[PDB]
Amino acid sequence: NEQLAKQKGCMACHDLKAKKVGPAYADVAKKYAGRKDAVDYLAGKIKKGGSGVWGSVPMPPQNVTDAEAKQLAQWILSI
Amino acid sequence: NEQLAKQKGCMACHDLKAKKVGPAYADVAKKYAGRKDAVDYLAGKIKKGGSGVWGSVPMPPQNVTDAEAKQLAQWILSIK
Amino acid sequence: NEQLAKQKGCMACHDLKAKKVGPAYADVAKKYAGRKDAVDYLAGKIKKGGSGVWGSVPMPPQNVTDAEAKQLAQWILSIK
Amino acid sequence: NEQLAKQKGCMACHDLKAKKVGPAYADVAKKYAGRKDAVDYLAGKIKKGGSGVWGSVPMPPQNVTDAEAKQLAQWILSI
Ligand code: HEC
Ligand code: HEC
Ligand code: HEC
Ligand code: HEC
Repeated sequence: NEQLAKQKGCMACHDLKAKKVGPAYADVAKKYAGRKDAVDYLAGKIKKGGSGVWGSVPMPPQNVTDAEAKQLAQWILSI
Repeated sequence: NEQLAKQKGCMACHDLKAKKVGPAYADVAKKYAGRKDAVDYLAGKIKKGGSGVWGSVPMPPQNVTDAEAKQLAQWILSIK
Repeated sequence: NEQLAKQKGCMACHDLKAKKVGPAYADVAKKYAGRKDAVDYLAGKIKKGGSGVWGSVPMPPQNVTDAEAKQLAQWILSIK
Repeated sequence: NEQLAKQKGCMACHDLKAKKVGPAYADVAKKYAGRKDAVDYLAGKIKKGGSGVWGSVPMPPQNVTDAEAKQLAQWILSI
C-alpha cells in the first residue's frame, strides 16, 4: 500500500502522478494492468531494480522482501 | 509542521534561520510571501526538488506524499 | 539522542521499530547488545555508512562529527 | 570552523581523521599547510569542487560563499 511505499522510500523517486525519477505510479498502472502476471513481473522489478523500460536511468535494487514487493505491485496496479 | 520536516530529514540541509545546504525556511517564507500559488508551487518543489533558484546545488526529490508536501509548504510559508 | 537523529535525517531511513530502508533501531540494539566496542563500532558505521550487514543497500556516509556519531550510537544501543 | 563545515554538509564526505569520500581534513592540512596561496587554492576547490588530486571521485560544487570557502580553508589548514 501507499504507507508501505512511503516506509520503503519509494516516493523519493516516484510520485502518484508527477514525473520525478521513475515513472508516476498512475503511469505504471496504465501500462501493465490486466496484463498476464503483471503483479509477479512488477514485484521482481521492485526488488531487483532495472533500466531501459521507461528511460535510461536505472532503478537500483531495493531493501524489500518478496511479500513486500508483491504488496507494492498490487497497490501500484490498483491506481 | 516542524516535527514532520525534522522526521523527513529536511533539517539535514535546512535551518529556520541559518543558511546550510539549502535556503533558510524563513528566507523561503519571505521570498514567496503573498504569492497566490505559493503552497502548490513549494509542494511541487518539496516533492520533486530542483536547482537554480537559490544556488547551483540541486535539492534531491523527497520521500513525501502530496498531502505531506502541502503541509510542509504551508508550515514553511508560516515562518516569520 | 532521538532528536539529534531526527535533525540529521536518520529517521528518513530508520524507525525505532518499523523496518524502513535501514534496520529498525530496536533491532540494531538487539544485535549489538552486550558486545564490547559496540559504541565504537556503530559510531564508525554512522559516520561512514556501509552495506552487507542487513541487506545489499548501502547506507551513505553521514554529516556527523565523531562526537555526534558516538552520541547516536549510544542512543541506538539504549533502544531495548 | 568545524561548526561551519558541519553546517555546510561537508562532514558527509570528510572526516577529520578517517577516509570517507574525500580526504580526511588532517591529510589535506599535511599536504598544503605552509604552501604559497594555500588558502586561495583550497577555497577555490571548496566552492567549485574538483577531481583527480586525491583519487578519481569528483567533489561537487558547494553552496558556500567566497568568505565561507576561505574560512573553511583556513580552518582545514590549522588542523
Ligand atoms: C530511485 C533511486 C528509485 C527508487 C528509490 C525507486 N525507484 Fe522504481 N524506478 C526508478 C526508475 C528510474 C524506474 C524506471 C526504470 C526503467 O526501466 O526505465 C523505475 C521503475 C519502477 C517500476 C516499473 C518497472 C517496469 O519494469 O515497468 C516500478 C513498479 C517501480 N519502479 C516501483 C518502485 C517501488 C515500489 C519502489 C520502492 C521499493 C521504487 N520503485 C523505488 C527509480 C526508483
Ligand atoms: C539536501 C540533501 C536537501 C534536503 C534533504 C532538503 N533540501 Fe530543500 N533544498 C536544498 C537545496 C540545495 C535547495 C535550493 C535549490 C535551488 O533552487 O537552488 C532547496 C530548496 C528548497 C525549497 C525552496 C524551493 C524554491 O524556492 O523553489 C524548499 C521549500 C525546500 N527546499 C523544502 C525542503 C523540504 C520540506 C525538505 C524535506 C522534505 C527539504 N527541502 C530537504 C537542499 C535540500
Ligand atoms: C538511507 C539514505 C539512510 C540514512 C539517511 C541513514 N541510514 Fe543508517 N542504514 C541504512 C541502510 C540501508 C543500512 C543497512 C546497511 C547494511 O549493512 O546492510 C543502515 C544501517 C545502519 C546501522 C547499522 C550498521 C551495522 O549494523 O553495521 C546503524 C547503527 C545506522 N544505520 C544508523 C544511522 C544513523 C545514526 C543515521 C543518521 C546519522 C543513519 N543511520 C542514516 C540507511 C540509512
Ligand atoms: C562529496 C559529495 C563531498 C562533499 C559534500 C564535500 N567534499 Fe570535499 N572532496 C570530496 C572528494 C571526493 C575530494 C577529492 C577530490 C580530488 O581532487 O581527488 C574532495 C576534496 C576536498 C579538498 C581538497 C582539495 C584539493 O586538494 O585539491 C578540500 C579542502 C575539501 N574537499 C573540502 C570540503 C569542504 C570545505 C566541503 C563543504 C563545503 C566539502 N569538501 C564537501 C568530496 C566531497
